[PDB]
Amino acid sequence: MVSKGEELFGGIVPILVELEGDVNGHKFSVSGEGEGDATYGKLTLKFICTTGKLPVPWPTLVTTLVQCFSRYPDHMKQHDFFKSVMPEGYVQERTIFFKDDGNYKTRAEVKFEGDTLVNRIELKGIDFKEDGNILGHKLEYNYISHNVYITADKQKNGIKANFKARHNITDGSVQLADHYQQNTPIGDGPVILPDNHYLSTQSALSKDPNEKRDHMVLLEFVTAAGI
Repeated sequence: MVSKGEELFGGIVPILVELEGDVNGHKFSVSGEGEGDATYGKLTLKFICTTGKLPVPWPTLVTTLVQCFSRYPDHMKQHDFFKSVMPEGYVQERTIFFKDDGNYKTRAEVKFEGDTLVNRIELKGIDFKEDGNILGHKLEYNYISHNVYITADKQKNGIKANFKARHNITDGSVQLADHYQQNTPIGDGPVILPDNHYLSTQSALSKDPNEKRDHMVLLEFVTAAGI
């Protein structure tokens, strides 16, 4: 049995991302486009800040800005919550705690609109230091790579995740971003609660040399593991 959910990701899927943000009263909007190929765990996206200069560093937004594109090994396909709820989708909520600084709280809906997988996000950041690493733009524009630890959340018919992102600071130090995540189904269909496992996640950040807007180009690979 391959499910409707799984079948929607058998080929290359167009992706749209729309984010509305407010961090310490700094409002901004981001739009993203590209495509995902779940067979290889592969995302290719370009994001634009449509309101001018982004007021936080681009690497702090990467995790917020579609885990339905992760590659689940065949022997782990019954543990893929993300595709099991498609096309109706899931709500994804996080709190992201920046060590010795503020926090993001995010709420997103991830679902199909026609053939296109959409991620609509609102982000609220509070308690940031004005000349801290985030509002002061002291984070390097590089890669990001860690494991995303997933566990079932039977009680809410969905899942939880936790992970630590460690952002390099321009002085050589590290800015920890401690993530707490919950995902729940939008619709009322079958409940696929996974065994404990993780997503091995990597992303390469780059710039389009022809682009004059504040922007980020992202190449991402994610593979499920641990079982």
